[PDB]
Amino acid sequence: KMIEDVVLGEVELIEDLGQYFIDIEGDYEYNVEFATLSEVDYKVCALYEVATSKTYEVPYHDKLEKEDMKLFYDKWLEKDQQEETYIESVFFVNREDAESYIKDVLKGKESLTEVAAEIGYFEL
Repeated sequence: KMIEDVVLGEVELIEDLGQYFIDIEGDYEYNVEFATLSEVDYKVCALYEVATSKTYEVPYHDKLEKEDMKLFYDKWLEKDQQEETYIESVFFVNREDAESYIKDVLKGKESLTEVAAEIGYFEL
């Protein structure tokens, strides 16, 4: 298996490299599963973190339409900032492996619109 045990160091800096959306559920209130890619600088080396989270009961209270997705994004972020949504992390020595993990294992997309389209809220 490809996963090993590591004991991490003292974090100097964390840089968010992007958010990737994995799933959208619901028809009135929405759940949004997502992953965050970060570069974590320790005293002596850096690792890439892929952190999976899930936000529940985003009170968007409207049918999803492609032209409205910034509205949906804002509502999601507003809900996500209110409560603890972190689930788990996998760390990577190199960034290409972390992005491959997001893309082909988690099936994360770079936007909510892409996920909503593949689920079937609308076509793209």
